[PDB]
Amino acid sequence: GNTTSSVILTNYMDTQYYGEIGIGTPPQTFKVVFDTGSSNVWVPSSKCSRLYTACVYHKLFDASDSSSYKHNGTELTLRYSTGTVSGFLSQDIITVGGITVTQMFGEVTEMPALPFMLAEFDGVVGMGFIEQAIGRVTPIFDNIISQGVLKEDVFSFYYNRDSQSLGGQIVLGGSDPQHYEGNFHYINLIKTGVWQIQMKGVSVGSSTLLCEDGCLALVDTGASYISGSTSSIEKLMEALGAKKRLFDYVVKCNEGPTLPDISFHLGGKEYTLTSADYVFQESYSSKKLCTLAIHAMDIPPPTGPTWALGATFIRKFYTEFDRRNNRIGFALAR
Ligand SMILES: CC(C)CNC(=O)[C@@H](C[C@H](O)[C@@H]1COCc2cccc(c2)[C@@H](c2ccccc2)NC(=O)c2cc(cc(N(C)S(C)(=O)=O)c2)C(=O)N1)C(C)C
Ligand code: NA
Ligand code: NA
Repeated sequence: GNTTSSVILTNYMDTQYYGEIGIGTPPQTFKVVFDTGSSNVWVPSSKCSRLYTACVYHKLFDASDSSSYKHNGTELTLRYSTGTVSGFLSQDIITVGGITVTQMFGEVTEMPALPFMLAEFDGVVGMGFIEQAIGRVTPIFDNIISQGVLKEDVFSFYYNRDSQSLGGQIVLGGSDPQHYEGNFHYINLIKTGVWQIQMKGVSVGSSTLLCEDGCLALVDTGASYISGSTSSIEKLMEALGAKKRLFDYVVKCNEGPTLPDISFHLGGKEYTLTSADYVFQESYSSKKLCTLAIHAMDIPPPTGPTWALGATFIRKFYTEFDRRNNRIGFALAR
């Protein structure tokens, strides 16, 4: 086709980038994260027990209010690396950036307080491949391609720096040159089915201290930060003189601006983050601790061990996900 469509995103505190979808007739509106690390769409259900406080605090889909709803009812559990939801499958009409698609999605009835009480958004729209879809449900992007309206079988992400201001943007069917400069450089996927590419090395300061034999990088728009395996991150954090707290790593705030660059060697280009890119520079006090936008995440094989490049990375590098050519392109965001 000749359609390019955009989804405007809200940036909450540089950690949560989400947009709006409409489900049902008349539309029921949901805030959702668009997640290349997964392939299922789900929103909280009206059938969720209110003993789940996340369900008291989020928007709930009510099938009883939708004339276009089609019952299915198959049970669905979605295990993410950092949390789990469970519910049942349903079909309805979904509008996303002006495109309307008939979609099977999860109505979530079990929604843990962590992390969901902490989330500004209600649900998740997976932008991965069918290979990673739980219950073999056709992912939304596949459904949209089937309409033959998009100019290209690609989608792109722009995540802005926090703040009038656009929080971010997804382009379905292309890229937006207003939000990048220079040229795209592409890396082939290791294989169709996962948004994951080969990484040649990771250097901290100048020295490929890390990933010396090569490693994997999963480009994850549904993750706020950059992560590596526990052992890689242990090495990385030693180099930074960072202290491991419970869920994150910290540095004295005054030391923040002087931490070294971290570079990611992807397909022949070096992608360099400076300390301003990966430190949440709250104050510059030596009496305060500043959190790093780098975590440990251990993904079991076949997918892992893998690094994940989340919002920290994408904020600096506009990212295009090309399904036609099974590749990811990066360009310098603006
Ligand atoms: C069946 C499989 C195909 C499922 N796929 C997966 O599990 C993939 C992870 C998903 O992208 C998942 C989506 O959450 C989507 C989602 C749902 C709810 C909340 C959030 C993200 C949000 C969050 C957490 C806490 C408070 C506020 C927001 N989380 C985050 O920012 C967040 C989310 C994740 C990881 C981190 N890191 C550890 S990180 C950034 O260092 O790499 C941070 C994650 O598992 N993100 C991995 C394979 C990479
Ligand atoms: Na708490
Ligand atoms: Na927490």
